[PDB]
Amino acid sequence: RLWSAKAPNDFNLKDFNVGGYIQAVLDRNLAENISRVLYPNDNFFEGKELRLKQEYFVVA
Amino acid sequence: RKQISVRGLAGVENVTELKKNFNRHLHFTLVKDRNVATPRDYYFALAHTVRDHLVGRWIRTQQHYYEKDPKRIYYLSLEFYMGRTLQNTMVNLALENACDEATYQLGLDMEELEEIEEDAGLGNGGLGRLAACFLDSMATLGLAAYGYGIRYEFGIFNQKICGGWQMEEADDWLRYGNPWEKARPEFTLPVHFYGRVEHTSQGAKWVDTQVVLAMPYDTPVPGYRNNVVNTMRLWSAKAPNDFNLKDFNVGGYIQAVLDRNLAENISRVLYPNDNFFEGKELRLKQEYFVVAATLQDIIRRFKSSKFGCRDPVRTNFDAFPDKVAIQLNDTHPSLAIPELMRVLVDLERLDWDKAWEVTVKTCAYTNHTVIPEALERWPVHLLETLLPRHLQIIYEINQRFLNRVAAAFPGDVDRLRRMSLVEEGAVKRINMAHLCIAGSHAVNGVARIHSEILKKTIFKDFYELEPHKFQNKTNGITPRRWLVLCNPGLAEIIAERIGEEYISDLDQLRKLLSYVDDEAFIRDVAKVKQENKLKFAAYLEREYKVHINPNSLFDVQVKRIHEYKRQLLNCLHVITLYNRIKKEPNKFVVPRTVMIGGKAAPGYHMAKMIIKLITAIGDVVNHDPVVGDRLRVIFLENYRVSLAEKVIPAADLSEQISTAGTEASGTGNMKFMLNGALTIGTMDGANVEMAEEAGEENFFIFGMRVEDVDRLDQRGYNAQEYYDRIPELRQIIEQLSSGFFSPKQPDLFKDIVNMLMHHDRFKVFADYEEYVKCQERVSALYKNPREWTRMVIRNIATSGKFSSDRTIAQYAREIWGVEPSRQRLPAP
Amino acid sequence: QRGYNAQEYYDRIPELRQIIEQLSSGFFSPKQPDLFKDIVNMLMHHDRFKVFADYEEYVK
Ligand SMILES: *Cc1c(COP(=O)(O)O)cnc(C)c1O
Repeated sequence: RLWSAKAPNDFNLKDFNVGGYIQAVLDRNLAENISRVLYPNDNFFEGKELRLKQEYFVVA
Repeated sequence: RKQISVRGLAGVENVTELKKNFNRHLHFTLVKDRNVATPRDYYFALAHTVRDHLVGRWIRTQQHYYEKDPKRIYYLSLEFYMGRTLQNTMVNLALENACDEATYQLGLDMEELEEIEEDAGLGNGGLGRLAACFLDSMATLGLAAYGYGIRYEFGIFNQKICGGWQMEEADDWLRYGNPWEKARPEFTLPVHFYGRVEHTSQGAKWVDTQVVLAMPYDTPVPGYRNNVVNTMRLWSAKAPNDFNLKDFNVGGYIQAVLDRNLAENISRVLYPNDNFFEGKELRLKQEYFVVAATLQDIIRRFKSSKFGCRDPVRTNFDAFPDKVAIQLNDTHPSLAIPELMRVLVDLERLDWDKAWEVTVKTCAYTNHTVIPEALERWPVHLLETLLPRHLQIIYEINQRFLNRVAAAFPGDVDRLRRMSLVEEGAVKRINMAHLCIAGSHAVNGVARIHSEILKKTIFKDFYELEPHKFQNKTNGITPRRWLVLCNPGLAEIIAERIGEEYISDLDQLRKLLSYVDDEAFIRDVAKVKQENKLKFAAYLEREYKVHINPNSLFDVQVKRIHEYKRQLLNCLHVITLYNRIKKEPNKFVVPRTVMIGGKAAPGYHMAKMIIKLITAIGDVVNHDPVVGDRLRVIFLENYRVSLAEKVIPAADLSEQISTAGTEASGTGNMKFMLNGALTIGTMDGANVEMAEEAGEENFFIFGMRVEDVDRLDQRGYNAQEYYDRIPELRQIIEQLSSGFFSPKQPDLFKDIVNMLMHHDRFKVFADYEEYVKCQERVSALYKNPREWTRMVIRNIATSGKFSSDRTIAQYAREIWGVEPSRQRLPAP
Repeated sequence: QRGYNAQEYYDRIPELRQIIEQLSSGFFSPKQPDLFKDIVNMLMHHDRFKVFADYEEYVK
């Protein structure tokens, strides 16, 4: 059983944050890309906040 | 190789094999079991066990259209209001009773499972309902048609009422997969946005564009027991997914996130017309997208259904009008006309005047406005950035068209500034309506008084310069969805007298006229209307709640909540009946259940103040102890195709009250008629033809007619001058603004009292006496059940002019130039 | 309290008749005649601020 990330697609009115603003065009994207790219260890270029986001994703 | 064959699969139409084919899918397709399954599971499972039977014939039809290479008719539209597919697919293929018996011996309930399907989140109202009606007749008339449109991931919002106020939830009707579609990745296509026009010596080119991928999704559409099942190719945008380096551009900024969200939400949302908030780049972005991934799939088809062979002129488009017809439902495909011209002149290379007769012979436009401002108009600056080659084209079309125009009316110059494609002025714009007519051969309106008012005012100077174009095809309804599956009890007795024949050509229903006086027929029509009403009382408590009294006159108005459709008139007479019942209590009122339904439109403030006026009226009248069941006002929630399949069969009177001369036709109109209800209406839209088929004497017409709407305008309507005559109007207005209907916010409905009183763009108050007059005539005759039912019999035996099979045959024959057959065609 | 009907003055005053006239006819704009149709329909029909009512006593 494998997990793929999906962002809540509520973005044009949920929580009533929007209309006014989409910084959140990025929640759906650095989220959709927690599962796009593999990121293999003992290397990589800099202990990226994306990998800590993939591993606690797989776990939760 | 030849043993790879459809021939073999599926055995007998046996509950027997159907129970068995239902167990495979539950386990092998769903990978579910008995113990872990949901009703949603068993629906998906049944909906795959219909589907095997469904797709085998779609294989066979389309391959039968390869070999017999017919002309193809592409019904092109931004909105397919498709509704629900399990029962209509079971009844268009004969399965209902085998599936019914199957699931029943399998321990389950079908009417139950059927209810777990959710309306294909894919259209918004009129324009699209019609598409999905035209789509089913287009099948059933043997026609070679294709529906082409945008697959909307989340349709057009949901209506939830809270606080009395409308609230809009999102519909992610794609949330558990939609069984009916077969996602087609293999046939994706680039649509090119933005870019530059560089003129090579051999031609011009549209260089340096943004590309968006147009992936196809394919849904079958079966006809009524004839075996053609046609295609509905629907498109979803997908940005190119190379996002870290590709173009040797990034490692720097990612702005690039935005194509994968501004291409991505080209198919993520309906933007429904004659409104919206601002003629955004996104809607022009979407018109071109459904159009461009389609003229492309069109031509591609054209070159390959045995067509290197049906040449005989360098695969020429000489035989393209022969073998293709493109119908432009409203000015929403407006660009397939110049996208046709870019694709023939540049990419192939036909000369600019041989690529033209091909275009203008290959297209037709269906019009649906009557008040002109409403017509489409994109600012040219927009068109320049976004579709630059196309604005190159619409301009030379304009240069030629205005020169044909003077090749005909010399000296007139002032006509040229009216028949151009450009509206100079405030900010320069390209009036898509002219483009459509110019680029076409046939220009049909959708009702006789409508197709005439086009002809004579709106599109007048075109009428003059070319008569042959302008057609009509009044609007129509399909008897299979709107009689055989929504009202099988009314369906049943019409067949119990005159056999099923009618289903397939609705003029046989005129035979029903003769049983007007067979006393048994009459008790049967009302046995049925009592049956349908008492399922609705029931749904109206079980799944949402009130205390509907079965025996009341079911007053229903299901409209888009706009100001010109008048539910305010309708609210004023309920506040009026509420006052008589409260002034003198012991008097006989025929009790009514008034049910208004329809979605508002976000950002329409007035439309939202009305939905609240109605629910507020609802807490007073439905709670006040004097009034009993004598009245209830019910606001109907999240009105949509399956709800209407529920309400319309239980309606006794339906409120067609739009200001005379505002509507091209009305299709709900026809559903209520075929379904046993008196109509109460202004003379307008499609009322006129339904009055002339049924006879005025059976229709509850009233109010201002076009003539005297015009005339009130010349003297100038002053709502206070009617308010001044009529006491009860003052009684009810003064309750609105006294805060009678909103106890804790007094000045609340002030929004509506002022608008009514001084700024009424639509003459609510004018038609107030006459409206409550016809209504008393309605209440009066419902007191006489052999005669209400005797009227209903006249009104419904008269439905034939209103099946979409008629409308479509006149399309098929007079425009799409093909004769619509109705031959069974074979299958395994 | 009386409902300002604008077309009313329209009909006494021959001048005013004659100047709403010229505007929408297309007098004051022959390349775009229709143009001040807006203003016409504002004045003859939806005028909140009562232009035609203060005309004559102003002209005068
Ligand atoms: C048929 C139908 C329409 C048509 O409404 P009109 O009264 O013709 O404008 C729209 N919505 C639903 C749900 C329908 O069933």
